[PDB]
Amino acid sequence: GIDPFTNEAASAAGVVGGMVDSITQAINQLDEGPMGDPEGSFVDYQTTMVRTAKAIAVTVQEMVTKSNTSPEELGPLANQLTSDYGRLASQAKPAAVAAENEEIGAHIKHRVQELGHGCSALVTKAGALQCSPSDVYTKKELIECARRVSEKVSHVLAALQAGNR
Repeated sequence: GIDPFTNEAASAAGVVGGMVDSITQAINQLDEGPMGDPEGSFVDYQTTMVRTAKAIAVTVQEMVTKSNTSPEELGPLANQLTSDYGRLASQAKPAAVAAENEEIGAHIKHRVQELGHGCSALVTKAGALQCSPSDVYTKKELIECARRVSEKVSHVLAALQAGNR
């Protein structure tokens, strides 16, 4: 029928949990290798990935900011960082395989790994921060995590231009 979604209490955890495992999964899936069968040239996937990277960058830069004012806004942003990263982790495989050089594809995949470790840490910190928005240490760790993510975005972006345009 109309199909309503009664999201009462939580699916499993009210804070950021569960999808953090997805980020770790995204790390492992890339460690495996590229997907293959690119629909376009490396430049097409390049331009796609750099856009999504800038997209996660604005999220992480928002999270570092919002943690000071709005600790409950960290959850939806952690969700956004998680989702956009999930898309990047999907786009990274066709990008790596579209490269005419293993060192280039390996350069891309490893940078998304950089993001994976940071993204994972940021979202799990946001979860723990929402559990106790008052805890300065958890918030500080999140700020650290956010910085690490934003830093790695630059490394990801720079990895792309070294490939086939």
